[PDB]
Parts: sequence; C-alpha cells; structure tokens
Amino acid sequence: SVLSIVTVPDKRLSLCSEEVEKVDQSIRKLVDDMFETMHANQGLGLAAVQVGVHKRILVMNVPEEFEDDKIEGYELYGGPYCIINPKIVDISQEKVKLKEGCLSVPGYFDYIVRPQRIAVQYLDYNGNECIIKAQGWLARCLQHEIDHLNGTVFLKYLSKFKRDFAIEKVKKKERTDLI
Amino acid sequence: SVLSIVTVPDKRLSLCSEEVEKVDQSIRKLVDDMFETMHANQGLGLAAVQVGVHKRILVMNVPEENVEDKIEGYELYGGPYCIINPKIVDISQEKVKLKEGCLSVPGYFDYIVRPQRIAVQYLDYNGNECIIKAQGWLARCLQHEIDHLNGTVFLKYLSKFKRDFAIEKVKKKERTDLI
Ligand SMILES: [Cl-]
Ligand SMILES: [Cl-]
Ligand SMILES: [Zn+2]
Ligand SMILES: [Zn+2]
Repeated sequence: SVLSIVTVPDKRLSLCSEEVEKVDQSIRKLVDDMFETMHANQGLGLAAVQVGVHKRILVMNVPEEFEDDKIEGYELYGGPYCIINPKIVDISQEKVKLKEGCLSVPGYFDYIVRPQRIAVQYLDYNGNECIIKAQGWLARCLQHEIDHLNGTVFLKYLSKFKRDFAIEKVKKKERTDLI
Repeated sequence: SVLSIVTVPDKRLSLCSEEVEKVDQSIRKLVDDMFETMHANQGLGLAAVQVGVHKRILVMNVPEENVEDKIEGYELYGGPYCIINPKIVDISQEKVKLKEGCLSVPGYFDYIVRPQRIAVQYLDYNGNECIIKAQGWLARCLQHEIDHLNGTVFLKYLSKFKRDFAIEKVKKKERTDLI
C-alpha cells in the first residue's frame, strides 16, 4: 500500500517522534507500507512522520553509483534498511556539503553540510539489535532521515530567505495544481 | 520559584521534548525556575520535562576516578550551565560504569554504563551558540539529562526487576508514613 506524504509547511513535520516500545506485527506492516511508498516515489529515504505517524522508524535504500575506499566495517551504499529507534554512537568531525532533496519538500533541492560518517545503533525489522556504520550517501540519507524523527526538515539549515522561498514554492505548485 | 518535580511512573517522563524555536524571556524564566528547583532539591542536573514542560532545555551544576583518563581540554566539572537544543557532535567509544541518581526517581541509585566523554553544541541563556567538551561527572550528568529530553529515565538500562523495584521504592517513599 502506497501512502500519502505530508509536505511542508504541515506542522506535523515539526513534532518529535516517539520511541517504538516493541517491534510487533503492526510495526512491520507500517514498515512495509513506508518502503512501498518510498519506492513508488523514487526516494532513497523515508521517515514515519512523513506518512503521518510520529514513531522513530525510517527506511532507506541507497543504490550503488553507476560507476564510470571504505573504512573496514563501513558502507557507502546499500539497503533496503529498516531502522527503528536509532541511536547515534559515533559521528565524524569531517563534514561534507551535498545536494539534498526530500519528498516533504517536493521540487526543491539545496546544499547541506553534515558529518561525512556516522555510526548508529538500532532495532531492525526482526526486532534485533544492529549497528550500521555509514559513509558517503548512506551516511547522508541516514542523518537526513534521523532529522525527521526529531522534527527537522532540511530547510532548517538554510537561511530564512531560502527556507521561505522553498515553502512558498511547494504551496504555489499545490495552488497552481488547483486552477 | 521552586517547582514540583514529575516522578516515575508519570507517563510524561516518557514523551520526547520539542526543539525551542526562540530563546525569549519566557524561556529564561523557565530556566531560572529550573535552577532554583535544582538547587532546592540538591541536584546536579535537571531537564524541563522533569518539571512538566516538554522542551529541549536542561540545566547542570557540577561542583569540584582512575576509571577515566583525564583528557586535555575537556571539563570535568563546572556550571551553572543552561543548555538548550543540545546537539551531540562527538562521543567517546570508551565507556565507564558509574553510580547515578535522579530527582524523578527519588531514593534510588544504580550503576549505568555510558560513554566517558561527549562534545555538545547548544544555545545558552541568551540564545548564543556554544560548545561544551565534557568528561568525568560533567559528561555523565550531561548525558543523563539529554536522555530525559528523549523520554528516557535511567531505569531503562536496568533489568526489569530493578526498574520496577526502584519505581515501587518511589511509590512507597512518597507516602509519609502514619506512625
Ligand atoms: Cl537501540
Ligand atoms: Cl544548536
Ligand atoms: Zn526528507
Ligand atoms: Zn534525571
């Protein structure tokens, strides 16, 4: 089932998401829907708040670059990942500027600086404890999605001028769609 | 002004706290009250949620271990600290086992394993960007309080028997006994 996506400036995107008490059948079904929704919209990541549910769950799928080094244990790509209750346990001092987009801010893309590498503990689809050590786009996607769980969209890091233009561009597309 | 402290098993202690949008006079007043409430109850730290407000604000005062290396340039004690919107930007992989208490779990103490050192970016009392590089008890307290902002009391890391023993100790300790 392909779910509807909450878009800015919907205030639901600004509220923090709660911890999942246990990974049961009902969490798995939500995770299936979230993944189907992400794949249907051609996204690399998706937080539950983006489908209207305030729980600390995200899914990711970062394909390998069509190619024209890693630290031992780290990954630059992969998935699908189901990441529940993520906890940051290590984060790089080195930062990288990359272009980001988001399904909750459709049609707007901008450059954001974040740590290059991050290690995160989480519960997986099966309810088992895991660790993901992430670099490159995998680390990028993961931090972007963790922001959603804390009630943060990537516009927060931009100047007020760009943020407001972004929000007004999302709405003008929706208002122009209704002419 | 001395506020009443929310104590376990109050469900409010399990909800996540929200980002503070602007550090205005209403925020400083809440911080003033949190300091007074902390001093009055003999505490080293306090999160806003412990006084019933779900916002990302904590205060600490740690006054002046062969289980930890003393690292140059990290604070072992100090304060008073007003820490708003804390963001963890670095965290040690070395950990340490230390005894903790909590004003929301009065009368109960136990040993908890946490990272030895943390670096945290934050806004201070006047809304200015700051950074704290903490170790020793300063970092233990800071981590304990950040946990509250995320809906976690230290009983989470203990076995269920101990968590429920502690909670029962609180329920009994809150009755002044009719002798
Ligand atoms: Cl976890
Ligand atoms: Cl900050
Ligand atoms: Zn997004
Ligand atoms: Zn506490």
